[PDB]
Amino acid sequence: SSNVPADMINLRLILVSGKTKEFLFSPNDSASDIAKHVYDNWPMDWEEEQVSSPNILRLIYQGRFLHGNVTLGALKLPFGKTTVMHLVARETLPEPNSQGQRNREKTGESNCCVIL
Repeated sequence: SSNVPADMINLRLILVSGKTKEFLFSPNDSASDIAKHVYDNWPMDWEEEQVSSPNILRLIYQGRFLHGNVTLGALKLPFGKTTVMHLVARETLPEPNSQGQRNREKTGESNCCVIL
C-alpha cells in the first residue's frame, strides 16, 4: 500500500495473536468484517462463535473499543493517512457454515407482495 488516495483509508489490522496486517480499505468498510478479511479469506456471513456470540467481534481503536462493527469513517479517520487498529475475535470460526447468508441489499431484487 503506497500512497493513500483521498477516497481510501490506510488501515492496519492487528489481530489478537499479535500479527499485524495492513491494507488499504475504504472508510465505509467495517473493522470487524475487515478483521476476518485480513485474517485470511473474505467473511461470508458473520463469523461468530458457533452457538452464537456477536460480541466476540469487536474493534479496538487503540485503547478503546468503539463498537462491534463500526466503520472506519465513523471511527473518525482522515482519508489518505495510515490508521492502526487492534481487532479482537473470540471463539470465532473461520467461515460459520459457509452459507454466505446475506440479504439482497440491491434494488431490483426482493419480491414483495403487491396488490394495486
